[PDB]
Amino acid sequence: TGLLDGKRILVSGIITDSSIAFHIARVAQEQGAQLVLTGFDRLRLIQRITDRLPAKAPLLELDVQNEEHLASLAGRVTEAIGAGNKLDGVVHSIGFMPQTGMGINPFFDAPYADVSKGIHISAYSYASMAKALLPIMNPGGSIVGMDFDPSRAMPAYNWMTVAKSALESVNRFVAREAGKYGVRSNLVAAGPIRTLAMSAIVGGALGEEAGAQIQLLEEGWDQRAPIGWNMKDATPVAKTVCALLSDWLPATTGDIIYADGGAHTQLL
Amino acid sequence: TGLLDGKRILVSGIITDSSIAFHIARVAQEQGAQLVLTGFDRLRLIQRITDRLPAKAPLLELDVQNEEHLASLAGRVTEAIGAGNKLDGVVHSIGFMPQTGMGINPFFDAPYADVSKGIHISAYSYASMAKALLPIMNPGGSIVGMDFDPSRAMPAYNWMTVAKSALESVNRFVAREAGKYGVRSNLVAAGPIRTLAMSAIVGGALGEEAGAQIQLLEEGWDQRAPIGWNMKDATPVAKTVCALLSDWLPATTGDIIYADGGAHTQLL
Amino acid sequence: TGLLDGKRILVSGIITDSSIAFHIARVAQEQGAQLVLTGFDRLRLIQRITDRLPAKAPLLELDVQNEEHLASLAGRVTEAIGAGNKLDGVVHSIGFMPQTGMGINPFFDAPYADVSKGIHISAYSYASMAKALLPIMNPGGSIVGMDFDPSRAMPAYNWMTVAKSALESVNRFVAREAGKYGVRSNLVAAGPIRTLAMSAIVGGALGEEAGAQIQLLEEGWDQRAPIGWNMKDATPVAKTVCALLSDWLPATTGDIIYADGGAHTQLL
Amino acid sequence: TGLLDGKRILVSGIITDSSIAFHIARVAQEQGAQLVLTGFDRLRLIQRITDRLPAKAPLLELDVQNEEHLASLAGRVTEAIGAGNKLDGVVHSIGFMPQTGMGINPFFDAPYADVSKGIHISAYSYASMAKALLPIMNPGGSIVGMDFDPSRAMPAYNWMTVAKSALESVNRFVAREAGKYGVRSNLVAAGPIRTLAMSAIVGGALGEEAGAQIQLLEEGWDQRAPIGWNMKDATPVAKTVCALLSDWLPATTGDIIYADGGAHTQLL
Ligand SMILES: NC(=O)c1ccc[n+]([C@@H]2O[C@H](COP(=O)([O-])OP(=O)(O)OC[C@H]3O[C@@H](n4cnc5c(N)ncnc54)[C@H](O)[C@@H]3O)[C@@H](O)[C@H]2O)c1
Ligand SMILES: NC(=O)c1ccc[n+]([C@@H]2O[C@H](COP(=O)([O-])OP(=O)(O)OC[C@H]3O[C@@H](n4cnc5c(N)ncnc54)[C@H](O)[C@@H]3O)[C@@H](O)[C@H]2O)c1
Ligand SMILES: NC(=O)c1ccc[n+]([C@@H]2O[C@H](COP(=O)([O-])OP(=O)(O)OC[C@H]3O[C@@H](n4cnc5c(N)ncnc54)[C@H](O)[C@@H]3O)[C@@H](O)[C@H]2O)c1
Ligand SMILES: NC(=O)c1ccc[n+]([C@@H]2O[C@H](COP(=O)([O-])OP(=O)(O)OC[C@H]3O[C@@H](n4cnc5c(N)ncnc54)[C@H](O)[C@@H]3O)[C@@H](O)[C@H]2O)c1
Ligand SMILES: Cc1cc(C)nc(SCCO)n1
Ligand SMILES: Cc1cc(C)nc(SCCO)n1
Ligand SMILES: Cc1cc(C)nc(SCCO)n1
Ligand SMILES: Cc1cc(C)nc(SCCO)n1
Ligand SMILES: [Mg+2]
Ligand SMILES: [Mg+2]
Ligand SMILES: [Mg+2]
Ligand SMILES: [Mg+2]
Repeated sequence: TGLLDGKRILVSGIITDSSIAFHIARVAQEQGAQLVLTGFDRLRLIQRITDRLPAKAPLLELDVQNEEHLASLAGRVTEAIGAGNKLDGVVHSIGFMPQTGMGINPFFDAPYADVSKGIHISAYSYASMAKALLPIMNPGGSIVGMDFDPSRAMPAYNWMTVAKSALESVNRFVAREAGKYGVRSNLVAAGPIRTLAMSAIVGGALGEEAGAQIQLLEEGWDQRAPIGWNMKDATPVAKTVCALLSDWLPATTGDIIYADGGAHTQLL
Repeated sequence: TGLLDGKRILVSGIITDSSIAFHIARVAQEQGAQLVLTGFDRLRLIQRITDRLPAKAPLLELDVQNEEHLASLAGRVTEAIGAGNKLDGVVHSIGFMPQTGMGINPFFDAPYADVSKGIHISAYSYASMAKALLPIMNPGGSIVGMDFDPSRAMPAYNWMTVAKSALESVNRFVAREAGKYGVRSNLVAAGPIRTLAMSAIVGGALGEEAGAQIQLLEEGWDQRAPIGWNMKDATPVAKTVCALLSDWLPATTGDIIYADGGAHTQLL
Repeated sequence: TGLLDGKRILVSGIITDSSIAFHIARVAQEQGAQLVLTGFDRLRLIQRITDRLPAKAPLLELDVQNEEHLASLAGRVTEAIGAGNKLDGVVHSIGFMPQTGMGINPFFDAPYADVSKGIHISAYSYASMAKALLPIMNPGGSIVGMDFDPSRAMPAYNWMTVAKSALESVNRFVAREAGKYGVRSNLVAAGPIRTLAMSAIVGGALGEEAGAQIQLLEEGWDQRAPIGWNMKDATPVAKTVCALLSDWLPATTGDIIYADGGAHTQLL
Repeated sequence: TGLLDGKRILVSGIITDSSIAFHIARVAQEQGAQLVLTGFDRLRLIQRITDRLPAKAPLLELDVQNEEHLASLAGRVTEAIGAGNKLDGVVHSIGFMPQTGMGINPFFDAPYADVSKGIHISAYSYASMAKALLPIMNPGGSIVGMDFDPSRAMPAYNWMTVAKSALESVNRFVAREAGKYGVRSNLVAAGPIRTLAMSAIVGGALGEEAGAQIQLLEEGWDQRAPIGWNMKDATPVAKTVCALLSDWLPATTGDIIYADGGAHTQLL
C-alpha cells in the first residue's frame, strides 16, 4: 500500500550514494515501485552502489550522447520488465557541464564545444529520453526531470544555469508530445544538495572564489526558506519526485514544482 | 491506508454539491482524513449538502468578515476534535466578488466598497484563517487555498483577478508565519470549473458579452492543455489539494501548484 | 528639443523634495513637458515645495479617496490647460499603508480597515485616475504608475507588498481600457529610494527589527545590481518614467519596466 | 538633436530590407547615431541593401561561428570608427535554427547537431559578441539583443523557442560582465514581424500545418494586444531598441522589454 504500488519506473542518474537519483530510487522502492535503473559509463561502480537500495533492480547502460543506446533503450527496458508490460514513470536525473562552463573560469571563456556538450547532456537529453520511452509508457504515466531554478543569474553556476533555462523550455515541449500518450512531463526544482561534486566545489575544486560564492548561496537559501532547507538531506526532494510519479497530481504538466523550502518565494 | 490516514483537516467553502470544496472533502475522506467543515450563512442548506459526503463531519459556522467567528474558531474546532488534538490541515476554498466587479459592468465602474468586500473575502481571509488556526496546527501541517491564475488580465473576471493577485501575495507572507509552526502554505491554481455560478455566468447571468467571453476562455483552456481539461470534473483539482495536504511535498511552501491541465505553460 | 517637447503631463504624488514624483516632474520639465500637478491635503506645503521646480505649474487638489475630487478632476485639468487641449501623459506616484500594515506590527495583526485603506490609495486609485483622465487624453498618450517588485515576499513591507501585487494586476486591466483611447498603461518598478519616510523607517520609526531588515534589503540591492544601485538618487527612476511618457516605447502596455539596477535579475 | 546624437553603435543582422535590424539601423541614423554594420556571408547583397539607409555606414564581415572573425572584430571596428574612439551601443539581431528544429518536422526528430548550431548562432553568440566588444565600449553604453517570448511553448517554433529561453539566461550573465564596464545588457521581446522568412513560413515553406499554426498565432496576437499589433510594421520595435540604446533607461540591465503591443500581459 505504498504511494507507487504496482508502478514500473525507470530511474537514471545514479553515480554515488549521494546522487539525488539514489534517494529518488530508494523512496520509490519504499513506496512499492518496481524499478529499472540506467547508468552512464562506470557500470561496475553503479551496480555496487545500487546494491544498497531496498530491492534489486535491473541496471541498463545509457549514455545520452550515444544514439545507439537511445535507439535500443525501449527494447532493453521491455526485456527487463517483460513483454506486454510498459513503464508508468521515467526519472531524468542527469546533468553535466565542463569545468570551463562553471566556477571561476570567466563566463566569456567557455568554448562553445564545451557549452554544447553540457546543453546536450543537461537539456536536449530530456527530449531524447522522452522520445525513446513514450512508446513504452502507459496512459496516466509521468516523466520527471531535475531542475535548479535559473530565473535569475547567479555566481559560478554560469553555463549550467543557461542549460537549466533550456531544460525548462524543453520540458514544455515534451509535455505537448507526452500528452498524446496520456503522459505528464514536469520538473522538480530542488534547492542545493551536498552531493560529492557540490562538496568538492565548496572545498574549492573549481577555484576559491567559486567555492566561496556557492557557500554563501547555500547559507542564504536556508535563511530565506520559510520552513528551512537542509542541503545534506535529499529525502524531501525524492518525496516530491514520487509525488509527481503518483496519480495525485493528474492535472499538472509542462510545469515546475519547487522542492526548495520555499526559498524562491522570498527575497530575504 | 489512504494518503491522508490519521490526519485532521478543516475544509471551508462548501455551498453546493458542485463546490470545489465538496470534492476536496470527498477525496480527503476517501483517503482516510477526519474532517471538520466550516460554512457561511446558510447552515441548514450546507448540512444537507454535506450529508452526501462518505463520512459524517462536524459543521461550524464561519463568516470570514465576522471578527467574533474568527476569534472563537480555534476553540470551536478544538471542542469538535477533542482537547489535546490539533489539525494537520486547513483548506481555504472561499471567494467572492460583487457583480459590479465581474462581468459586463465596466472595470472602471466597480465602487471601491464592492472591490474591498471582494478582496476581504477572497484574499485577506486567507491570512485571517491562518492567524486563527496556526495555534492549533501540528508540525508538518499544511494550509491550502484555491487560486485562479491572475498573471495576465482576462475579460469579465476583472476585479476577481485583482483579488487573486492579492491572494498570491498574501500566501507568500502566510508561508513566513506558518513556517514558525513547521506548517506549509500553498495555493492550487485550478482551471475553470463549472460550478453552479459559473454555469449561470456562461448562461448570461452577468451579461451576454461576459458569458460569451468566459465560454471562449473555457474552450481555449482545453485546447491549450497538453493533457486536456475537463471543466465538469473537479476531481483532479481535489486530488491536487490532497497531494499538498499529505507529507509528499514537504519542501514546498509560499508556492502555487497548477492543476489546470498544463494550459498556463502553452500559448496555443 | 527635449524628449517630451510639446507634451502636457499630469504628475501626482509630490509631498517633499525627496518624493520620487518631484524628480519625475523636474526631469519632465527639463525635457520640455508642460505640467499640471496634483497634491493631497497639505496644499500650502506642496505649493512651496513645487516652487523649486524649473518651471511654474498649476497645482490641483486630489485626494484619491474623495469621489467628488475624482469627478471634477478632468474639468479642473481642462481649465488649467485650456479648452480644446488634452493631456499626453499621466503619472500616478501615490502609495500609502497604515503603520499596522508595515514594519514590526505582526502581518496577522493588521486590521482589514487599515489594509483596505492602503489598497484603496495604493492600487484601486490607479484605476480611479485612469477613469477620470482617459476622456481628456490624446491618442499616443501614456499612463505610468510607481511599483516596488512584489513577486517575492520580504520583511517589514508586509501589506504594502500585497498592495503592489494588486496594483500590478490593476495595471493590466487599465491597459485594456486605455487601449481604446490609443493610450498605454505601464508601471515602473523602482529599487529602494531614500525618501523622508524611508530614512525614518531605517532610523526605526516602525520598530527596530523592521529598520534593521530594510537596511539589509538596501545593502543587498546594490550588491546584486550589475550596474549598482544608488538609493539617494531618484534621477535614473525619473528618466525611466519619462522614457515611458515619450513616443520611444510605443508598443509596450500593461507592462512593468524595472528601474532597479538590474537587481531583480540576479540571485546574488 | 536626435535621441542618439553623438553615439557610435554597431548593428548586426541586416540581410534584407524586411530585417528587423534594417529598421533598427534606419531609426538610429534618423536619431543621430553613427553606425558600423556587420553582415554574414552575402556581403555583396548586404552592401546593396544597406545603401538604402539614410546614411552611409561601414560594413564588416561577421560570422558568429567563426572564432577568427570574433577575435579580429574589435580591431576592425576601431579602424572603422578611428583610434581613440569607442562604441556606445551594440545591437545583436541574429537568429537561426535549421529546418529540422522548426516547423512540421516533429520536435523529437531534430538531431542535436542541428539544435546545437541554432543555439550557437541564436544564444551563445550574444555572449561572444559582448566578449569581443565590451573592451571597446564606453561607460554608459548599451548592448541590446532581439528576443521572442519563450515563457510558454508554442506550435512550430519548437527548438527556436528553446534557443530563446537560453538567450534570456545568457543575457542575465552578460549583464554581470557588462556591468564592470558601466555597460547595460537587455533584450527586446518583439511580437511577430513579417520578415521574408516569416512570410515564407506562413506560405507553407516548413509544412502546411506549421504555416497554419503561425498564422493563427499572428491573428491572436493582434486580438490580445490592448493597443493592437501590426506585424508588417517593424518601426515600433526599432524605436524600442533605440530607447534602450539611449540614456533614458539607465537603471535597467539583465532585463527584457516587451515591444509586443502588450499581448503577453493578456490571456484573451
Ligand atoms: N546537487 C544539486 O545541488 C542540485 C540541485 C538542483 C538540481 N540538481 C540536478 O539534479 C540532477 C542530478 O544531479 P546530482 O546533483 O544528483 O549529481 P550526480 O553527479 O550524482 O548525478 C548526475 C548524473 O548525471 C549522469 N550523466 C552525466 N553524463 C551523462 C551521460 N552522457 N549520459 C547519461 N548520464 C549522464 C552522471 O552519471 C550522474 O549519474 C542533475 O540534473 C542536477 O543538475 C542538482
Ligand atoms: N470555479 C472556478 O472556475 C474556479 C477556478 C479556480 C479557482 N476557484 C476558486 O475556488 C474557490 C471555491 O470556489 P467555487 O468555484 O468552488 O465556488 P463556490 O461558490 O462553490 O464556493 C465559494 C465559497 O465561498 C464561500 N464564502 C463566500 N463568502 C464567504 C464569507 N464571508 N465567509 C466564508 N465563506 C464565504 C461561499 O459560501 C462558498 O462556499 C474560490 O476561491 C474560487 O475563486 C474557482
Ligand atoms: N521610496 C521607495 O523606496 C519606493 C520604491 C518603489 C516604488 N515606490 C513608490 O513610489 C510612489 C511614490 O512614493 P515615494 O516613495 O516617492 O513617497 P512619498 O511619500 O514622497 O509619495 C507618496 C505620495 O502619495 C500621496 N498620497 C497619499 N495618500 C493620498 C491620497 N489619499 N490621495 C492622493 N495622494 C495621496 C502623498 O501625498 C505623497 O505625495 C509610491 O507608489 C511608492 O510606493 C517607492
Ligand atoms: N521576425 C520575427 O517575428 C521575430 C520576432 C521576435 C524576435 N525576432 C528576432 O529578431 C532577430 C532578427 O531576425 P529577423 O526576424 O529580423 O530575421 P532576418 O532573417 O532578417 O535576420 C536574421 C539575421 O541573422 C543573421 N545570421 C544568421 N546566421 C549568422 C551567423 N552565423 N553569423 C552572423 N549572423 C548570422 C542573418 O544573416 C540575418 O541577418 C532574430 O534574433 C530573431 O529571432 C524575430
Ligand atoms: C545544479 C547542479 C549543480 C552541480 C554541482 N552539478 C549539477 S549536475 C553535475 C552533477 O554532479 N547540477
Ligand atoms: C475564479 C472564480 C470564478 C467564479 C465564477 N467564482 C469564483 S468565487 C465565487 C464562487 O461561486 N472564483
Ligand atoms: C514601496 C514603498 C515604501 C515606502 C516606505 N513607502 C511607500 S508609499 C508611502 C510613501 O512615503 N512605498
Ligand atoms: C523568432 C524568429 C522567427 C523566425 C521565422 N526566424 C527567427 S531567426 C531566422 C531569421 O529569418 N526568429
Ligand atoms: Mg544489498
Ligand atoms: Mg448520507
Ligand atoms: Mg522657484
Ligand atoms: Mg542610397
